[PDB]
Amino acid sequence: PQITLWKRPLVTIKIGGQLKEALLDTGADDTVLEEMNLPGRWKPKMIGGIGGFIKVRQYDQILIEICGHKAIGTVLVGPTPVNIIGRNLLTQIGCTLNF
Amino acid sequence: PQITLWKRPLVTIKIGGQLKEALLDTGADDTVLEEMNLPGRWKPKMIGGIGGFIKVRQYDQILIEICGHKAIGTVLVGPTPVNIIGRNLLTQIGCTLNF
Ligand SMILES: CCC(CC)CN(C[C@@H](O)[C@H](Cc1cc(F)cc(F)c1)NC(=O)O[C@H]1CO[C@H]2OCC[C@H]21)S(=O)(=O)c1ccc([C@H](C)O)cc1
Repeated sequence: PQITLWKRPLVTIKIGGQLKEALLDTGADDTVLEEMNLPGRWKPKMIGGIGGFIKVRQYDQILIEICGHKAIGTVLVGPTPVNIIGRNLLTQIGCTLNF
Repeated sequence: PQITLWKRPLVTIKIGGQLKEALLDTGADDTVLEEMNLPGRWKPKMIGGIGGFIKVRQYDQILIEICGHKAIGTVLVGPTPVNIIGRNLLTQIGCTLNF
């Protein structure tokens, strides 16, 4: 689908057997999700934004269905205000910007 | 133009007679730029993202030529790590997400 930007580009995702809403964020290099249990091992990581830095758990090879499009990649879980789908996953579903 | 997301969607912008590179950020509702000298009056405002909040200077009806497309709107000026073109201006140049 084509999405206009007059409202927040939120989409439904299926991850870890849970349904959530996430923001397709072209300004984010990485996918960051609010707290959950992504099954398997992780490695501590620190990520930064406009306001400073937050501590997240880095989970690799996580399956995520973004509006029915399947993708596996690194997913960081931590105190983000909002779920954000980053460019690591957006490339996999073939998402593009169009003026 | 159509832009794939395998790299950061960086574009050149012209603002206040200054040439800069900015990030097409669908996750940003408003435009926020690193410190610069933008002519006119301003009003303090606080905006938040990952890691917390920053205090920015709000400017209204500012002209910006983004990748050859002109747009007028509010631009927030403050300690952002990266220049970001938000949805307030992305809609004027006709930007859409397509996957
Ligand atoms: C969840 C945050 C999101 C929603 C709550 C809001 N943000 C948008 C998002 O696109 C940022 C862009 C970004 C890119 C960057 F290189 C440096 C930055 F500081 C910010 N990306 C981000 O934080 O990404 C994280 C994960 O990926 C990594 O790479 C990059 C940083 C790391 S915002 O910029 O705070 C923002 C902008 C405008 C407004 C106006 C006033 O409405 C409000 C808030």
